[PDB]
Amino acid sequence: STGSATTTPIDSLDDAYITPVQIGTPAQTLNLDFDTGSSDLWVFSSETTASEVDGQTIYTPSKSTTAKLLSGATWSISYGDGSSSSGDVYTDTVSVGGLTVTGQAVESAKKVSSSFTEDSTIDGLLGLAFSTLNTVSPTQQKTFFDNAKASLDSPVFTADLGYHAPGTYNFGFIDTTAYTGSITYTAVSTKQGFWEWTSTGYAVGSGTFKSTSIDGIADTGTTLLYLPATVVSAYWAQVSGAKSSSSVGGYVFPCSATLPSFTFGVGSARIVIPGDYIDFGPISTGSSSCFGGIQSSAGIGINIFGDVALKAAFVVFNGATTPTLGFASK
Repeated sequence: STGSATTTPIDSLDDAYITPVQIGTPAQTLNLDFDTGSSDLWVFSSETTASEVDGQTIYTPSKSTTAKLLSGATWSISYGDGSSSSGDVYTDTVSVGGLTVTGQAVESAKKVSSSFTEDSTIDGLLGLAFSTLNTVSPTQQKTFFDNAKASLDSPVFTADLGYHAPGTYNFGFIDTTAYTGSITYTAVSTKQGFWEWTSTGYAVGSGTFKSTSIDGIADTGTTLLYLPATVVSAYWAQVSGAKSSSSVGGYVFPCSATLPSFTFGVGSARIVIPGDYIDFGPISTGSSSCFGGIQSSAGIGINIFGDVALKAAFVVFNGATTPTLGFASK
């Protein structure tokens, strides 16, 4: 089997991407944030504290003939940005882009933090990291991908995120029309439960490539590119007037600037992030200070190849017995 679904930016900045997902019988379609940095499929629901729902579409298990309470199971998750959610668990039929999994754990939120409430466009998350990170207790649950894997034509999914435009998540096949040149594959460590890999270096604009190992995670659920302070300082030093602002929470730059590109290495291959992808616009409405899309990972504890990086590539998440990651230009 295979699946193919379009993923759409939630706003004009590509802050996140939503993908329609069918849950239950008859189908209830919710728009979920596919997150390769976590491993829980959770939804706003009829059980979510009413004051914490503001415009989201909810899953109502009592209206699904295939929903079953997973008795005694609870979940609770905290994300890198400080947001969180928790609740109980149902199993139900879940379909993405025509690919159906029966018996998928659907984690129903009883509580969500303010950032979730305030984002009316995101109805929940669909985790695509390794199932070892799944938070369901006392019986850990599998991700949608892990449940689907055996049925897939090939044990892979691909992320093809757009810049200010829709893109695609495919399951079970590699669309050879969706990228240019060849795909370069690189080793993955699953030791921390992430799609963790080592970039071979970077360049700023038209500058020389610096060969240096940068361990990080491919994370579709993180907006920006978070890299070591040395690398980030080298990038922003090429933008007149750019500075790190403790008050704002990272590097800012004059909105009148033209940003240089940023290149990262994948083996001997190179992925180029155009400068425009690094512009996250005014820090507040009407400001002439703009927020940068490359930020320091210092104090996160891990480097994160988030959407800024991933949307410059066609990315293969190869879930074979020995997982790997592939990157192609597009």
